[PDB]
Amino acid sequence: SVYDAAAQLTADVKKDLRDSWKVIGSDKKGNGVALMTTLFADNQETIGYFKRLGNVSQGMANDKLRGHSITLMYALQNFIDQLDNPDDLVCVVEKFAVNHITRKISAAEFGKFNGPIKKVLASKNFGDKYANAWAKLVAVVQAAL
Amino acid sequence: SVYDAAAQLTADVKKDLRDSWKVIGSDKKGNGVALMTTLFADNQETIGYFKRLGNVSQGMANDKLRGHSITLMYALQNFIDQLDNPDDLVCVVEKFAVNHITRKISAAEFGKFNGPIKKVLASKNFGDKYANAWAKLVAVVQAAL
Ligand code: HEM
Ligand code: HEM
Repeated sequence: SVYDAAAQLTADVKKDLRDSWKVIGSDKKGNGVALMTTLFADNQETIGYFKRLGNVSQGMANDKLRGHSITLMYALQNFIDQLDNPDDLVCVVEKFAVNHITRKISAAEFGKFNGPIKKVLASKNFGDKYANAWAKLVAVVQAAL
Repeated sequence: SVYDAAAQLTADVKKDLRDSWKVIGSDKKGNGVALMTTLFADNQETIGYFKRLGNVSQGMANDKLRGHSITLMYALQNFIDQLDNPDDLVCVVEKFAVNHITRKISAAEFGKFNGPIKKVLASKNFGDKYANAWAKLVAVVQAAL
């Protein structure tokens, strides 16, 4: 149930999500690229999925990777904005899952994003409290896969 | 060239885009669905493209349509935010284009979106000048199709 998953987004969790996003979402180009490069560095087994992006080791200088990273940050923007209404959050999460599902991506695959998110957050001085909050959001996407 | 197209986005055009977006982009759910509904109302032949969404006449009540409409607005948000750096605008546009090219959406068909945009702008008191500004942004995407 994706609804039961969304219900775990309590007042405090939502507050921490916003407070952290106020900072990481301000530099979508930079932090988006950071998230992606960290993903490829900690989980080399995932690179195969982004073959179209060329050499992802170039990072910021890779136009395709940059385009992807910025856009990815807008999916996160989308979720944060829907936190006030669980009904809308679920429909966007599910809309979002469709493309990943067709790519044969599984829930176990998505769980690998918690590491990168946690590391980026820490580089911006956001501790475990925030990493946990973001894991709850990711869990919502997982329940939809 | 997508770059050449981006040149049409002069200072005055960019200003008209931001100003109007501050309004239409502030109610993504409501304005997103209005855009889609208008498209289906004026271009019935496009309904077949969205079979996944189901019965699109259900409007706001169609969760699938709502999720898509809200997400559609974040792509536009992405474009607006990259206006001052064509290098970034270009890579997000090309990235965005990928999925629409696979669906066989031609440049001419993409242009069918100028009608809905013009009408939603009008409904919020933004005239011809703003519509023409938005048609230029659309032209940038058409340059990638
Ligand atoms: C919070 C986690 C994630 C977010 C917010 C996210 C976001 C996005 C967005 C917005 C797109 C572009 C639209 C689309 O085609 O769907 C996308 C594309 C893609 N995603 Fe994800 N994604 C996430 C996790 C993953 C994971 C875990 C994988 C891999 C196992 C994955 C694989 C892909 C691939 C291969 C593409 C297409 C890349 C391209 O060809 O340009 N995503 N993702
Ligand atoms: C300003 C114009 C448009 C924008 C910004 C836009 C935006 C989007 C976005 C963001 C998605 C979902 C995310 C993704 O695919 O990665 C999407 C999906 C799609 N778009 Fe567009 N689009 C536009 C015009 C059109 C037009 C003119 C057509 C065809 C008449 C079209 C056909 C589709 C189709 C078939 C899908 C898949 C829908 C689904 O099954 O969920 N789009 N579009």
